[PDB]
Formats: sequence, C-alpha cells, structure tokens
Amino acid sequence: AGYEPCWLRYERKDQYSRLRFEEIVAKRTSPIFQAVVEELQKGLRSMMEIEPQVVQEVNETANSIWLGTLEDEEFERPLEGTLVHPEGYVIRSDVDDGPFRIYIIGKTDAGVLYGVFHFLRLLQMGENIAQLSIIEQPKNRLRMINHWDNMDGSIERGYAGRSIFFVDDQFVKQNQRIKDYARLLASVGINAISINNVNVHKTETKLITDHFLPDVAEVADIFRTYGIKTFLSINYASPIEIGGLPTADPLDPEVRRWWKETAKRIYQYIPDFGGFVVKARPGPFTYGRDHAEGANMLAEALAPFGGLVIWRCCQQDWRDRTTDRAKAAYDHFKPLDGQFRENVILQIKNGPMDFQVREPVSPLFGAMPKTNQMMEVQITQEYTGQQKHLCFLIPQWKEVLDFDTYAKGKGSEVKKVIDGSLFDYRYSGIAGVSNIGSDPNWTGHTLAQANLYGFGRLAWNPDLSAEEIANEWVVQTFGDDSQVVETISWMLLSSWRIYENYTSPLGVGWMVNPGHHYGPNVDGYEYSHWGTYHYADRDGIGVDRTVATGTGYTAQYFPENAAMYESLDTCPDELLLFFHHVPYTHRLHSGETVIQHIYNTHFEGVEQAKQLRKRWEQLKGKIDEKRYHDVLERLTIQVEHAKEWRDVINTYFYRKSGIDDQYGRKIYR
Amino acid sequence: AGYEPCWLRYERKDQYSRLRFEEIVAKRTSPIFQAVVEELQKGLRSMMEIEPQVVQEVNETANSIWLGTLEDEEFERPLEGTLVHPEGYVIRSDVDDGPFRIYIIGKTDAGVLYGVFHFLRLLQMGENIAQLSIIEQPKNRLRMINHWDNMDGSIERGYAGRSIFFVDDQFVKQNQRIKDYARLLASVGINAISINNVNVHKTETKLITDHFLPDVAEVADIFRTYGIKTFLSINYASPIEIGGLPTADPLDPEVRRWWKETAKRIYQYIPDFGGFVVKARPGPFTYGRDHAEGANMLAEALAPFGGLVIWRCCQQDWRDRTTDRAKAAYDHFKPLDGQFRENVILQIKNGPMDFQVREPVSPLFGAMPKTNQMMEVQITQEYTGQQKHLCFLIPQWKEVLDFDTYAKGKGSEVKKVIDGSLFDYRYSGIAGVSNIGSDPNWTGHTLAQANLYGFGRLAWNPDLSAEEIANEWVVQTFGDDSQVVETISWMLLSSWRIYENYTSPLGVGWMVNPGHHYGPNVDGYEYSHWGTYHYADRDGIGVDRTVATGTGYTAQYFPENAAMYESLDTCPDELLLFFHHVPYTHRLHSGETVIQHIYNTHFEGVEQAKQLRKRWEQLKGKIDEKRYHDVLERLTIQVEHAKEWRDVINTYFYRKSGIDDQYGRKIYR
Repeated sequence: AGYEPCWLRYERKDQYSRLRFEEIVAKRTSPIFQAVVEELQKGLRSMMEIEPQVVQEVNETANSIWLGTLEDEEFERPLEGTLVHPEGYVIRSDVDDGPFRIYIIGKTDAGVLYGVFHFLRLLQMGENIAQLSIIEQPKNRLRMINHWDNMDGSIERGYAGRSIFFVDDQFVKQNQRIKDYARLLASVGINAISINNVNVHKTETKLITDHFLPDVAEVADIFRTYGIKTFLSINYASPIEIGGLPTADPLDPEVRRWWKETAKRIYQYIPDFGGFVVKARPGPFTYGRDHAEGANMLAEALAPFGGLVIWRCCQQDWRDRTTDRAKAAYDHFKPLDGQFRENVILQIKNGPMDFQVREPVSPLFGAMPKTNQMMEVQITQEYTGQQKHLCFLIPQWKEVLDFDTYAKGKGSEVKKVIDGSLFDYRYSGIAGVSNIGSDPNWTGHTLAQANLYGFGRLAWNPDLSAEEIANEWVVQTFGDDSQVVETISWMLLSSWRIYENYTSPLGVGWMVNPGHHYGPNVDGYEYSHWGTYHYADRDGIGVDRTVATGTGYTAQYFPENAAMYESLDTCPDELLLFFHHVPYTHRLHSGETVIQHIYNTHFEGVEQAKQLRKRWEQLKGKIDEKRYHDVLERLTIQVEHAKEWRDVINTYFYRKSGIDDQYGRKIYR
Repeated sequence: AGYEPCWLRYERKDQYSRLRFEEIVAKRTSPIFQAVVEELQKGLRSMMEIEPQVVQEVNETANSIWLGTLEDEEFERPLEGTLVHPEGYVIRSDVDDGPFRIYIIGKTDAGVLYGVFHFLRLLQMGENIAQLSIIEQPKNRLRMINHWDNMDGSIERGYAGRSIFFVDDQFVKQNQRIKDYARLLASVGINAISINNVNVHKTETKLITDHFLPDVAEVADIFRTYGIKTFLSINYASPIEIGGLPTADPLDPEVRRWWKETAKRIYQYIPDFGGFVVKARPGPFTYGRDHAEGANMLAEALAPFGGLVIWRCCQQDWRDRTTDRAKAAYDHFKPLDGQFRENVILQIKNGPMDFQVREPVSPLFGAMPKTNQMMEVQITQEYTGQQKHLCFLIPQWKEVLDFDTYAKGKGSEVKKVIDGSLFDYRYSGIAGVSNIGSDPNWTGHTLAQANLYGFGRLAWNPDLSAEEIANEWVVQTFGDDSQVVETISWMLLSSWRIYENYTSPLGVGWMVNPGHHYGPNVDGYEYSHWGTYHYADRDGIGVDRTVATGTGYTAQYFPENAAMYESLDTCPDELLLFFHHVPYTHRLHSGETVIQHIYNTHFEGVEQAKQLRKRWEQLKGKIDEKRYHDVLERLTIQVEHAKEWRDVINTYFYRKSGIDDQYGRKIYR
C-alpha cells in the first residue's frame, strides 16, 4: 500500500463484463510458472472476482485457461507450430462447442509469462476473448533497462525518488517492491536489467565480489522468476581497485585471468547471469588499447558461461569549429567493425550527442554489419523535463526506430538494425535508462509511468503505433471513460512537441543550465569543453556540419540521408541548426524566418502547456483525487517553468538578433 | 614540520646582525604573558642564537628586554603615559649609557603581546633597534576573522585544503596547528575569530550545547592566550532544532528565555566568550519581525555577560530592471538606524553585491550614525582567482577604506566609519573571511599568505601603505635580497589589476561560472534570480543605476558621490558599467570605446600574467626549490586559465557587438 500498481490495476469489472472459469491448467512447475499462475490468479480475482482451481491436467468438462509449452500439448495446432522465437507464444480460444477453453502456448516458460500478461492486458482493456487467435514474437532479443542507481541510495539523473534497490551502501531489506517492479517490467516484456549505475563508484565496484554477490543473487532470483536476466555495470579498473593487481591493461595476462576468475565466481551465485554493462579511472585507452581489445577481454571471461558484454559507446575546444563531438562515436567505432567477439554488443544512444530533446539518429546504426548493436534511450527525462514537464517519449523513439538508414538500400530502418534482422546479429536490441525511484507513483510524474510502459511495448514490437500504446496505457491506468481516454492520450501524444517548442530550437539542442541540466541557460555550455555549441551571434545561429563548408558530419550517413542534410534547402526544419549555421533571416520550409520561428514556438508552446493543464482540469471527478492533484501540481509547475523557458530564450535572441517578434508579443528587454 | 611558518620564519642572522641580551624581564605571569615570553624566546633563539634568562625583576647590570604594563613600571615615562587604547603599547630603548635595555610597555597584557610581535617584526626586517621610540594603538576595536569551516571538514569557498578545526563532525585531536595559527593571527593583531561557517548546518548548530562546548572551550583557551576572543556562528532556529520549542520567533517569551539560558551556559565554559556571528530555515522575517527585533533578542541574552552580536547584513526577476539587488542592503537596514541595542554590530560587505573583483562601496557605510558597523572583506578568493590566480587584495581594501563617504563632509572615509571615530561607535571594526586550510602552505597559493598578513596589518592601521605591507611580508617570508623583494612586491601590487583586466569589465562584475564561481561564463547568472545582470545586448552593456533613468541606486550615496556616479561623463571608467548602460561605442576617460577597452584589457591582461611568471622564474636560485615550484605551478595554471578568460570574453563580445579588435589580435569566431 506504499506505492501504486501503475498499469496493472486489474480493476473490478461490472456484472456484465465477467468471465466463467473453474480451472487453471498449469502444465509445469518451474519458478517462472509459479509466478505466472500467481499473476493469473491475482488478475482474475481482482477483475473477475473468481478463484479457479489450479490443476496440472485438463478437466474435459470445465471452463479453463490452459498454460504450457508446445511440449505439453496433446495436439499441436498449426499456429503455435509456426513459432520460432523462444519468448513467443500463441493465445487461442478453443473452437469446440463444449466447455470454454483458452490456450496460452509459449515456445518456452518465458513465452507463457508474456502470453499471460497479454491475456490479462486484453481483460483490463475489455476485449472480447470468445474467439481469440493470437500469435506474438518479440522483435528484439534484448529488451533491457539500465539503472543509474548508486548504493548510497541516490540515482544519477533520477527524478522519481531514491533507489528501490540500495540504501546506506547496502541492499534494501524488503524485496516486495522489487517483486512488484519485476511484475511491471515483465508485463511489458522487459527481459534484462542492470541494477547499478554505469558510473561505478567505490562501493559499487564490490558488487562483483563475495561481499555483495549473495545480495545480488537474491535480487536476481526474483527477476529470474519473471523472465528477467540480471546484469551488473562494472568498473574496468577492478583488477587494481579490488584485485590488488598493478594494472588493468586488458592485454596483461594476469588481468585477463582475474576477470575469468571473477566471471566464474559470479556464475557460482548466478548461473544465468546476464553479463556486464561497461562504461570505460584506468581503462583500455589508459594502456593504448582500443575498444575491441578492452571489450574482447571481458567477453572472453564471460564466454564459457554464456554471458554478454554491453559496451557503451571530453576536453575539446569551442574555438575549433573543425572538431565535432557528433562525429566522435562513428569515427572511433566504425574502424573497429569486425574486430569484436560475438558476445560483445555495442550500446549506442539514439543520437550522437546526449539525449537532447531532439537529435538526429546516431550514424553508427547501419554502419557496422559485423558488430552487434543495441540502442540506448533515456526514459528518465534528463533533458526532457525531468518529470516536472510532461513528455511522452514514445513518438520520438518511433521516429528514431523508423529512421531508414538505407544501409542496404530502402528498408534499412534503425529497428531492423537493432532487432538483428538486417545484419543477422546474434545479440542485439534496445536498452532504456530507468525513470523510477522510491516515489509512491514510481516515476515522479504519474504520467511518466507511460514512458516505462511504452518503452517495453516498443522493445517488444517497434511497429506498434504511439496511438495504441497510449490507448493501452491510459485505459489500464485510468479506465475506459471516452473523455478520459481521449484527453490523456492527446496530452501524451502532443507533449514532446510542446516541450520542444519552448526549449532548444530546430535541433540545435542544449541551452540548459549546466550541472543539473534543468531549465534555460542559452549559453550554459556554449564556451565549455563539452563540444555542445550553437554558435549564436548577432547575425545567425547553428553548427555547420556540412561537408562543403563544415565539420563533414553529414558524410557519416549513407548517401540518401547525407544529401538530405547536406543541402540547406532540403534539410528538414526540425534539424536545421544541428546541420547548418544560418542567418536569423533564413526562411524555413514553414515560411518562418529562423528567428521568428524561435519566437513563435516559445510563445505558442507556453499556451499549449496551459492547454494541457486546462484539459486535465476538465477531468476532475473522473479521476481519483490523489492522482488528479498529483498531476495537476506538476502541470502547474510545468506552466510556470515553461514561461521561464519562453522568456529567457526570446530575450536572449532579441538581445542578440535585434529583431522584434512579428506579432508584437511580450519580450522582456 | 607538516606546515610552513609563513611570515614568522625568524631566520638565523649572520654574525654581523646579532643582539646581546642576557635577560628577559617578565613582570607578569598571566596566560598571555607566558605565550609572549615563549614567542620572544623562540624568535631570539632562532634569529640570534641566544637564550636570555627569564626573570621577574630587572638586573641593573644586564642587557635585557623588559615586558610589562604601566602598572609594573618604576618610572612612567611620558610616551607610554599618552596611551589610552587597551591594546596599545610603547617600545623604547633606554637612553642611559649603561646596559642596553628595551622596554615593551603595554596598556594591558594584550598590548605587550602586540608589542613583542612588533619588536620581533623589527628584528626579522633587520631594523636598527639601538634607539627605538615607538607608540602604537590599533584603530579598529574588532579585528576579526570569520571561518566558513564546516564540521565535516569541508570549508565553504575554501581553496586551501580542509578545515584545521574539524573532521568527521568532531574537533581535531591535535591542537598544535591551532596554536601556530593563533600565533600567526596575533602577530598581525587579529583579536577575534568565529570558528564555524556562517551557514550553520545540523551538527554545527550543536556547537552551543554541552555536547560540543567542552571542545569549543579547549580551542578558546588557546586563542585566549594569544589575545583572541572566540565567537560562534549560530543557527537562528536553534530554539526549534535543539531546544524543542515550537517557534524561533524572537518575540516569543520562551524563545527569549531559551537564548538567555544558552548564553549563560556558554559563559560557564568560556567566561570571555566573544558572542555570536549571525546570518539569519526559520528566522526573524519568518514571523514578520525586523532585523532589529531579531538582533536585539540575541543581544539581550549576551548583554549580562559582555558578549556581542555580529549581525551580517534572493528570488528577484531579471525581467524587471526597476528592482536592484545593489539597493537592498541599504533599503532594508537604513530605516532601522537607532533601533539596535548597543552590543549589536551590523556586518556589511565591502560592496553591495558579493565580493566581486571590483564593486563600489556599500552605501550603508556612513548612513547609520546610531548603529555600530563593521566591514566584512573576503580573504579567500571566491571571485578573485580562488588562489589559483595571484591576487593581493590589500590595494582593493585600501580603496574601500579610503573611500570618502562625505557622511559628515570631507574626511568621512569608510575607515573612520568602521574604526568608530566618526560616529563614536562603541563596538566596530573589520572582519575577513579566512583563506586558510589544511594545505601545508596554509593558503593554497603560497603568495596568498600575503592576504592574511595584509588583512591584519590594515585591521590594525588602515593608513599603512600597500607598498610597506608588501615589503614587510616579502622580507619576512623570503628574505632581504633586493631583487627578490622588488620582484615579489611588484607581483603582489599589480596582481589585482591584472586579474581584473581579463575578468569582468568596468565594474559590472560576475561573468563567472555558476555554482563553483571559477572561470568565465559571461551569461552564467545573466538570466538567474540572483539579481546579478550586465544586460549586454547587440548594441551595448551595463546596468542603469542612475536616478534620472535607472534604478536610482546612485541616490544611496551622499550628494558628492551620488553626482559623480549619476553623470555619464564624470562616472569613473572602472565603475561605469555598474552605474550606466552604454553603447559599445561609448568613449571612456581613457579614450577607448567600451568594446575596445574590453578587448584591450583581456589581451593585455594575459600578457601581464605571463610577465608575472617570467619575473618569478628569474628568482630561481634565490628561493628554496619547494616554494619556488609551488608558486611557479600556480603561475602557469594562472597563465593558462587567463587565456580562457581572455578568449571567452572577447569572443562573446565580438559575437554580440560585431565590432573587431582595433589591433587585429586573435579573437576566435
């Protein structure tokens, strides 16, 4: 009772929306099967007020829900016969005229778990299940969540409370919330999780030692029952820090042995350990080694056990416009294609910079046919409102996933790159930086729950529309009142564009306060060593990334996209300032001058934020008071901060451009 | 051997610079007298290689140094007869033709302590003491040091290591460094010290309780022997935090009683407790009370014991140019003149903003004839280089001290205001924010030792020239080689102007990175709620603080100075942008346009910094290698950072003004 059930409400149905079932046939007794049966019992009891008896053999005359794998079937029907994916499943209603039977057939126990959550999802959404014929197989092998939780309880870039894993440099004593968290993750198909910050500090470095492994294993045991593999972010300098060795050089014989022994030790506690997430003071480059050498060493240590190495892909001068941070990732990793071991997967952010409200797609996707790749997206809203401002990230992620790289001609969308189909990747997928914390509503902003849900849905099937994902989430979280559904869906679907409207313009990004990264500060990092510049001056703004006159970044894309961005007239408006430096008077495809566009979206974005609040207020009475006010409080905070964003950006550019707002709206001198 | 002796080196003299003394006549046995005798023995042994016998009665045929007060004299000569100040003293060589005798006569034991340090200073400097006739009396009653030390060991705005007082929320075990620190403070006449941060956190709030008072008293005992009174910064909400009371309202009967009891308890441990330093979550205004009501309540609690209350004198909008943070202090306190109790002293910073490289004098000085006032200066270089960049603060402090407020016509300089002579203040003086830390050289930058020394010297006598103070410090710290003395003195004397040259221009201040406040960031706080704006736009820069068209801040000064700043043509260049908003093309008294002035001082300031380094390098061999390299390392760090300051500021203003450098020097686009 300390936290919300999020989208797994299982609200009691009226007398006209019940189902008649007397038994649940559980064909297996595995740990996963016990959790799945429990979940099914929980949902049916809560929603239908029924308590079917769990049995292991079907009763020919009872209405039942059958749970099992192909191997448990008496007759293997054609549909489930086409399943090839281990986590896939089939759900079909028996077509006989006798007892009502629902068959949930999974290729493996994991498949049954996801099938049962799909079945429950159908019930929460009020779907007619009299004649089901469903087949589902996830597109991404890895559907992972990265936690930036520290063991002192803090969470790097965490805006939803303290960690639910650690406290006072120890694991929390009560694991009930970890179980409920596992349930939420599994309901949306998430099958992997790294429980600690990628920036591994002193105490966290010890997670790979006997001192903490027992607690790590207890947590992994919980996730295992929900089909989730556990990973740990590691400190590359561990051999020195805790091993006593004089070096961390991946080529040093003893360092290689140390990691092999460490791997062996971990698997003694966690037989199905997922592997290591790596952000590499000492490191590969510290010894003149490349990423392949550094990643392959860890890969070799985990190989005998089936573990994976997730290798995630800073003192540059603002004075030199020839150097471009956006080009770094590609320039550093592309040349390494083909040198990585099979169990190494390069983790690349959606964009080449750092999770800005809008960034073009990282050129690395589609550029390394011989190297597994998985995309990293940020669920926690570091540069997208920090859960103060509403920002449904699903539409943005779909734009990235559907981006055609043309790597192998038309039809080489990012999603085909990371789902492994385009290049036959053995291991690949997508990862998301957790947006949860100890807050009772899990995500700080009640509506941010939609981003966690949505992440899982896209990870399972990138082809799902933003519209249906929002619909599913709203209906399960707030009910089916058509006004509530339409209003909240509209809020979610338009939120990202609204936030972008009053923040950084036309894809140039940043313009945020340094450090905490919250709020407007146009020149915040403009003269820093982070390579994040907009180069705004009294005549124009933008980064010239063209080959003709700029950094040449455009050439990292394949011909079709390179030419699109390379040209000043074809470059889409939404990314113009990321690719070209232009005069304030330059006219966009929309007809607006760059400067007037800035004023327009900032004034209008605030008005759109006020509308978000107005529409929510009109739902009062149709939502419980607690959550109604929890969200209203944040929408009001959003409106007020949006005003600051608007005025600071408008004033900065009026002071620099000297050009007034076409409509004479209020710009403070 | 863990730290430097700073200016109390007492270097061994050659055979041609010795003194013949067989006895030290100590007329008293007080704790202070034991320390003074010890100091005299230390200096004479170290410098002269002599060990005179300490006696209590003069030996008619022995060469001796006589120590005592008027009361101990056989014959009271006219000079010491004119002494009126308790801390004053006279030093005179006997004019007889028999044994050589030096008489150090203090009005009180404290006077003898300062007289002995003056005598030792004469010896270190190689002065002829055969015919001394000296009389000295300090101008300021309060010559205090404020520590911003936290009990966890950190020091707010501390750039010279960790605190030498606290560690792990406890007092340090070894007090030898506290004793040596007391010696340094006393050598320059400092007679008061607040040992904890003005921002009192949780643990520090307990310093006024039995839990810590024993340790506080042990520290106070040490300072007492060196003529230093101990103060504690307090948490105004203490009645709630540790008292259990439901309020902190200074008018609440119980709150008034709580503080009276707290005072009584402290004096039981520290009979000569100096009092409280106060920076006032709950506070006077929290209950609708004014500063007088809040300060008088604490004053009444300390009154029966002779204690003093040092009352030190944030969400404004950048959009409203009518509101001016510079006017706040004066507007809030002036109206309260005459309502404060006698033992309350208002502590006002040298400037109305926040220790910027250059700020005009706080109008409060000379504006409250009925209220004791003491000026606060910052020795730690928060906005003046953070001991990375050299910055001898003495010249700046003299400009403030010598500023004529004309409060009572010509001759109403700030120094006469704070020394209490102008308004007959019973308690007043000056305070400095400590620049020391656990670093072996005490101040981070070896040469920053000069700022602590210089602070004390000015506190004693504001009339001392920057030149002689530097001379004294250099000679005692580095010897009398004429090249060393001339070179280091030049470095110190020109350092402030050099740093100002490449930082904020013409008195507008700031332009520093937010948070740590180190380094260039022109718009760092430009759109913040701190009221620190320069309003630079594509046409000009500056804050209009005139009465005619601006905030009206100029009217806070008396007529003579108000008119000077009010006028665009008479306003001195060095403060122009603090008082007027002007076009980049405006011509200064120097003939430079405002924009060209910016380029000039920034390019030239870096060249001046390189010269500081070059001149120091030429001293190699004349300074021990340790300190030679300690300083060279910092001068090189200064040169490199100065280049960043230069380029960032020049680029920002070229990008905004569009006006090129007259001399075509390198400005990055």
